[PDB]
Amino acid sequence: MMYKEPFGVKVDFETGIIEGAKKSVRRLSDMEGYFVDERAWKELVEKEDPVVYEVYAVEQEEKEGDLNFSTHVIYPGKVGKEFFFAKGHFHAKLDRAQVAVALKGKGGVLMQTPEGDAKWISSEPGTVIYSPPYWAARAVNIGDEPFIMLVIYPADAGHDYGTIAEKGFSKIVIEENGEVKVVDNPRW
Amino acid sequence: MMYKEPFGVKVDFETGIIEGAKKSVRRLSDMEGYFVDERAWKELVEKEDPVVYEVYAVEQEEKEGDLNFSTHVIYPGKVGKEFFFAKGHFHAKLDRAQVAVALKGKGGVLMQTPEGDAKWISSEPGTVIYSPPYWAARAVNIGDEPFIMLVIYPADAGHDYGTIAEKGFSKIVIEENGEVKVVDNPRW
Repeated sequence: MMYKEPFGVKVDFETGIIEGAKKSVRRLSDMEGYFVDERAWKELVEKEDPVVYEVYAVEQEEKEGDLNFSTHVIYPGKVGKEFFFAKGHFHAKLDRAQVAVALKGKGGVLMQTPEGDAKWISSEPGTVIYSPPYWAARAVNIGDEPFIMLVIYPADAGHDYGTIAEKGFSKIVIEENGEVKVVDNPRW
Repeated sequence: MMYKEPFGVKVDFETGIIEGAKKSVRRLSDMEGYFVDERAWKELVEKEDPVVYEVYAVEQEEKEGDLNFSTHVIYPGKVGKEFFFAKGHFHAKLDRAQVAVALKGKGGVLMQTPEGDAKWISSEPGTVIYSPPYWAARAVNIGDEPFIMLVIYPADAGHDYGTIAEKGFSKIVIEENGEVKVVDNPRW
């Protein structure tokens, strides 16, 4: 009683690349307003404009019950004290969850509710993170190598980047004197 | 605007174990009628009754949009010529898909539509297999070590084991003289 063809694809656990996937590259210049230290942001864009992260997505038509998957490859770096991260988004159908599996590197996921309650969970390779319905997720790279996650999410979840674009997350992930810290975002 | 708490859990890529997960163990005796060679089945049950596979499942309430995940650990072995495999099931809400990621070992996924059209896709570690809406999936271990997959599926998909329990899959995965073959199931 069905129809779509099953397929397999290789995921390179070392680079995060999925051949034939929709590839999205976001440089620091693509993330204006995302980091707390705007002066440090401007300076890094001017000097280098580094790739912050790549997404390789395998997506289906937006149909209830179906599933998408992608890799998030967060490159290592900081803007001032603040580690490189994915932009983060809510789902357009808010009550969709997502599951993320760490494949490589040192990092974690910062998650937030629509009211701004945040929670950080670290993820060494092998760790699976459950981001429940109504939460937005942001992978963060706290190490010196690429941090790579495999993310599975419902095909009808959609994306809402705008809320995060304007308000950010209520907590930030920084390093000071070798101490990785999750602290209140000053701009809240 | 929400509520469930995010969590992370470790998955041991070598054993497939998830601590605190719902653990299901199925021995050969639990799989009567699943293998083509009933005499070889009886003999192996009598001599040893080996564990065929384990599932470690992290499941949510059955709610649209939410997600479950589990590991399938298929132990190595054969019943006559036929490799050890998971039972296989359709989803109770048929149009739910699933995504499986190979973590360890040598194996693949055999999939079938409600009309019995089957497709085999091998999966070395690193391979992601997409089982579309309406398909039933069965992981098969074609090697000499445990074959382990991480499977993500919708929390409201449900399980329908009965169809497969009575009819099986239209193809079987066997080895003859060192040749791994996917052939027609004689009993169809």
